[PDB]
Amino acid sequence: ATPHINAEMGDFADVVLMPGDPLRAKYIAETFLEDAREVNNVRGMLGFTGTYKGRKISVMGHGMGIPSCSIYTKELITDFGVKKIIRVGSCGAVLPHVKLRDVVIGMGACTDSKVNRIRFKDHDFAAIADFDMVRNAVDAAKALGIDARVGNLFSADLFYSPDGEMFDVMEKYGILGVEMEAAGIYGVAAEFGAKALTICTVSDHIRTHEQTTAAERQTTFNDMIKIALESVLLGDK
Amino acid sequence: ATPHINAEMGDFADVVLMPGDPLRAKYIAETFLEDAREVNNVRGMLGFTGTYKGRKISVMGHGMGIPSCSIYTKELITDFGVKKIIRVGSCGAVLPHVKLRDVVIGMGACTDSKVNRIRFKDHDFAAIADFDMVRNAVDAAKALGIDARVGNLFSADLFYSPDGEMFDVMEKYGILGVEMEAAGIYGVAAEFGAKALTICTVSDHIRTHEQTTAAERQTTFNDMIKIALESVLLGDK
Amino acid sequence: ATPHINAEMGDFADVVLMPGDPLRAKYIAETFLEDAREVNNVRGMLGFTGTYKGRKISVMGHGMGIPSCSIYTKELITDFGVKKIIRVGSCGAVLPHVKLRDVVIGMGACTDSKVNRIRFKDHDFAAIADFDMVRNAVDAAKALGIDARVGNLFSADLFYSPDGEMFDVMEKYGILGVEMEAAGIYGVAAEFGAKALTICTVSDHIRTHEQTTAAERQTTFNDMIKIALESVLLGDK
Amino acid sequence: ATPHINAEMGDFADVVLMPGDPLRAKYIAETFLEDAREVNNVRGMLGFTGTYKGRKISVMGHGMGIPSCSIYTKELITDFGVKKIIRVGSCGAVLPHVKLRDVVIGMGACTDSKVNRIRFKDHDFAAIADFDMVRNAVDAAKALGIDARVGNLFSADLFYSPDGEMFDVMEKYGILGVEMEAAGIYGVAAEFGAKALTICTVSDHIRTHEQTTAAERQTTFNDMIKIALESVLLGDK
Amino acid sequence: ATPHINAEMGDFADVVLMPGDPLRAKYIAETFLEDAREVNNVRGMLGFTGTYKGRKISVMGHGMGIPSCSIYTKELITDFGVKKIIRVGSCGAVLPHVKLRDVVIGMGACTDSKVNRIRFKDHDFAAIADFDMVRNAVDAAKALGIDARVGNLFSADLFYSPDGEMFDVMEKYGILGVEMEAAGIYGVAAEFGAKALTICTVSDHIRTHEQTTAAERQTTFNDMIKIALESVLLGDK
Amino acid sequence: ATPHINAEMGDFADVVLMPGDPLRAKYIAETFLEDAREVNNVRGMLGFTGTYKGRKISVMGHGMGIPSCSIYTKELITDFGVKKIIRVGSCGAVLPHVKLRDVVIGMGACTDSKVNRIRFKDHDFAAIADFDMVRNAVDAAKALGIDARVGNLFSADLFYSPDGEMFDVMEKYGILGVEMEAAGIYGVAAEFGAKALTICTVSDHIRTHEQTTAAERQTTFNDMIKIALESVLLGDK
Repeated sequence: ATPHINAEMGDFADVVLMPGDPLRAKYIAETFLEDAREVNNVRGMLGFTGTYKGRKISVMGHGMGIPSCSIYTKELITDFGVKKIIRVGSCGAVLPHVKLRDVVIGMGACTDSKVNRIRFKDHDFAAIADFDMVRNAVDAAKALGIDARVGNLFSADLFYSPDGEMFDVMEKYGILGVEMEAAGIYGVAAEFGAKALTICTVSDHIRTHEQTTAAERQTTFNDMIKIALESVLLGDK
Repeated sequence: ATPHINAEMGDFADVVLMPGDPLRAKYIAETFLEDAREVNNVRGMLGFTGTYKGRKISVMGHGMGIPSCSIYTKELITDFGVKKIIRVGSCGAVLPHVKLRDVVIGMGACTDSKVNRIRFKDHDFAAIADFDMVRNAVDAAKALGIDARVGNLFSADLFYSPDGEMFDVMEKYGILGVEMEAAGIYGVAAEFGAKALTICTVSDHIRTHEQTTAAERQTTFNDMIKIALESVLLGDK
Repeated sequence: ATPHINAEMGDFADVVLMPGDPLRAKYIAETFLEDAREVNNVRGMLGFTGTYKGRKISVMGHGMGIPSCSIYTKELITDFGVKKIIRVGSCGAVLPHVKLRDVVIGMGACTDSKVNRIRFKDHDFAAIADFDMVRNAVDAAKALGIDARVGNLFSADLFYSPDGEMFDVMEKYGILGVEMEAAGIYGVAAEFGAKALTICTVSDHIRTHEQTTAAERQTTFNDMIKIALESVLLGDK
Repeated sequence: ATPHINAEMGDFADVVLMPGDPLRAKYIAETFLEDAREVNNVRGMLGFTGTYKGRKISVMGHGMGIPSCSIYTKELITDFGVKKIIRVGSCGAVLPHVKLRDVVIGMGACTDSKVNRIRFKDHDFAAIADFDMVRNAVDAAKALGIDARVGNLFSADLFYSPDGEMFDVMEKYGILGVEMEAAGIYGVAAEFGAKALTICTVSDHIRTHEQTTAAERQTTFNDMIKIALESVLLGDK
Repeated sequence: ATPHINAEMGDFADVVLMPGDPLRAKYIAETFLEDAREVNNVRGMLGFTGTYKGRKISVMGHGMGIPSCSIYTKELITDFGVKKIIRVGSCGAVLPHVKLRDVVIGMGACTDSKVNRIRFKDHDFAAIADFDMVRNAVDAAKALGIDARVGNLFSADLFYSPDGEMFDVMEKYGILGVEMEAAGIYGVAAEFGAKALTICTVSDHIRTHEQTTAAERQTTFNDMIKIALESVLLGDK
Repeated sequence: ATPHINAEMGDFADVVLMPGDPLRAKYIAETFLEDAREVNNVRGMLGFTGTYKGRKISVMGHGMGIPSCSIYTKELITDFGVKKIIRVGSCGAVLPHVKLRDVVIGMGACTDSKVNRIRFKDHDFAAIADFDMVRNAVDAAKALGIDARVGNLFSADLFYSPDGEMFDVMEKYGILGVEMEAAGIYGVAAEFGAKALTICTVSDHIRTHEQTTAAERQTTFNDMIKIALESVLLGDK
């Protein structure tokens, strides 16, 4: 066991899907995985392990923010033999052409966190996903008839930022989605020699706003999970 | 409602106790509060409101890390009229004389987060608690026969820090406990004009280690909550 | 003797009150201390030792700015056995409700100095007073019928700032007074294992021109000194 | 003409390959392009335009370092209608398993330059390549039977670093090659709304002395150029 | 009058020599100036105006540290018509071949203060003296047969630095003397539109800790003053 | 030979003049030097050695930007016995009273590069020229009846800066010319133990954008070269 995961080596698959919302883990397990078994409950961060088309997959929420997801992803990698982490979540958009419910794949993640500067002697660490994982997700999306955008996310420490002007800067430099985890997950992946990818669906436009329905949201969430799961199978080849 | 709290103005008391572990909220409500009612369930962050010796109190977990607790504390203050937040949690000790199960009260909180530099034009914001809340907790502890230490916490972004030498620096400068939230809560309190306090019990010594029992841990957790609750009553005068 | 203090161990009390102006230290000794003798005059930085209600007390100027006061406080602590420093100064106010002549107690001090980043591995050190000293000062003020606000000071390196915009930021985050020393003294206290407190009277407002009389201002200054001295007597018990 | 390029719109193709050495751009044009004409010689920074398998292509040196290449890439993009830049260079390796002659594709580039912090409000901009360009290069390499590693470069400001310790850090975080330009070019591409990719061949190792033959090294260099050129043809489709 | 100087336009010469110690300003006035009158004593910061060889000259202490001297130099420049400031101070040496009592002229000044970053948008401002003044001092020293080195000073915020290793870096980069003011005075001169020079005498050795006689101190102190005063006369021609 | 210069000890004079443009080095060799021989052409970075009035002199381009010139100056110093580097460059003016074709001498150089912070433990290193060299250039200019201003340059990493407002700050602080090298050359001179000076001719105005004739360019270019060359002769005496 580790400080935040009451489990033993072997309880997790070598691939873990991670939503921020812990309630989604059980949903994913019941909706997409066969023969799922409970493998963690510490702090209510429920974790499950089962199979998707015969392939062992685990799912466990990561909580909000870089510090939270950094804890879970580190423990998974160092103590549970996890090789790949796929964060599946939502993001806010700043680009006019990026629309609600679009699927965005973070090949890179900008951040205003200090965690990577702490790792990288106060220089600029480019927080990046594993390239094959990115391409697997793009290909899996295309096979499902979904076109996904690939580029930079911005991983914010403050959901409520006092710096209103930063959204304009994000937009100028082509940021596709704003969330709060990717750069931290990518940093941990590099630190401990594993691979990661963050996929998000656009839940908000920080410009236009203009909302959606619960059924549309569930459909889109399901699409994202299908993409993530099918992408793993392509990665296995 | 707010993005992370499905409730309305009035559903929360003007004082909120916040553990990191969401499972503790329900425990606190059932163990210490009368007539408790459920007021939030979004993302499983259960929130309750009831009374302690007639005084309205709410309890809701804040999740791990500065970004997570910054979201909840902000929403509580700006949308739910919350005036005081008391984080109640655990910390790791670096000072030899600070012992397992000691109660520590963070009058200040150091941090390696960038969130306060972002707020404060890249200068040093001293992240501090409300003084009366600190003194109320000290006095409430003394009335319960518990001596509490008052000083600086260190609010870490990385539970698993690559900088081993930082613990020595923390120790040199008198840091009483290491946790992951106080500086962020204090920053939000200052940003939105409210008051906050972080109280922690020492769960680990990052030096000696040397563990405890489950019964001892529960007793100590109960002591901390009693301190927090009684401290509120002193604050009311 | 030390490089900036021509005195020997025993010449100072274990508590030293410190105004910025050495002429003001002579004022304090003459006005409040019995049997006061000058114990330093190097660089004109007058220091005195005498008694207050039978208690040995010293008072000595610290000069203007963090680097100046850091020299004197360090030397007192490491070479003259000084355990407590109480800065007694003036500050400017930025908050509408903070008025000329208010007494402000710096439980914390923000700063644009780099000195604490230098001490603390480029992270945020919360420069704090000693809690018991703060409480003693609050209680002494109450006994004298004086209101005292407890919160953050801002210790500035530049009395004449190019960044007028920083005053709006201090106001936003609730800074009670602007001065030039507290964060430096609190950093020295932490570094060398002593205790400190800064008390100021508001001598100026950013907006402004409320003004008072010389007699009233000098009365309030004296009240600050009485609070400081009486706080020592409470600590002793 | 621009301040550093004496040419007119149309003189360049919409894709430009860029080695650091202008003598190497002449080499590439002579070796791989048909009907190549020199289109720039300002400051000796030779640029050429010709065809590869009937496709219009340009090649031009970028000089050494982020500031030099930032000038040329900006001017090409804003004044010569250039849509894609492919840097073709050499890099040093720090990872044991990365060998002399390996082909490295910089999906991201780390850096100790301040240029992106200047662009991005002092936060972390993940300097990334264009994903489709990365995929085109990976696919072209595969068609040529060449292995290509995709990951982070480190773009250094100082070829002769005082900080020997930074190489251990790059190695720890998995950097595939050290060069001097990629992060700068990726920053320009993002700023001015174009697309870029850096491909390097490993010319040196930190440890070391594996060595090869001139013929083999030059063969691998040519393979990098073929990968670059063929990647364009794949993008066109 | 200004907030720290009780005097009026005309009371100061257009050139002011400034040691850190007000008592030294007094010594300089008594020893070198004719018809010297005291023009300030606010905060004990003695200032005098007299003549040297018929030339009107002032001398006034500036206290210790960048924040202190920044106050006095600013006020002199903006409110007393002062055109040139010549700091005449002491410094500690780090270079083995720099000896006690050596005269050093700071054409530039390094610093660990944040003040110039605050002025210069967090970039590197090279804090430099006025060239004509440097040259005047060099020539005067030559006419007096006094040796003088020209180069970089380092202006420290912490006389008692916790970073002993930085002295190795100063030594590496050829720093001639460590003092606490020059870089701030140079930044004020630039901000407020005047001219400045810092001359120091090596009063201690940071490595050897070695010693001097009372007689030696102020005959060399005298050499520094003579250089400063004669340099003004050259500048006048 | 070194990695960027194919030559041997003795091929270069102990003084090297360096423009950014290799073609200008060629022009200088042909115009000012007798018996000039080409000693390098690696990367097209032409270098020549000849005599000026019997004095052995070299001239070689250093390319654009701090990283480029840092490579060449280092190699010359460590492997070719070069004692003095004189940059002879162009710059853009920000001050209204600085005119096209004005000659500026950088006694200091500000910068937005991180290179000196990397050298100087993230403090402010004042990047300064050798004083004797500055004085030699001033005197030579006077003997030639050529006006020359002495002061700060600013060495930019981005010729195309996204921060237009910084030019207001440079203007405020009296920056004489904006170029891209001086601060890096000065940092190399200090690191590797040689001497350096940057002289520039104002080739454009950053505000007016105004214009010059071909004839005007290189007669003033010529004035700069004459100053540099004659300054060496003075230094030799």
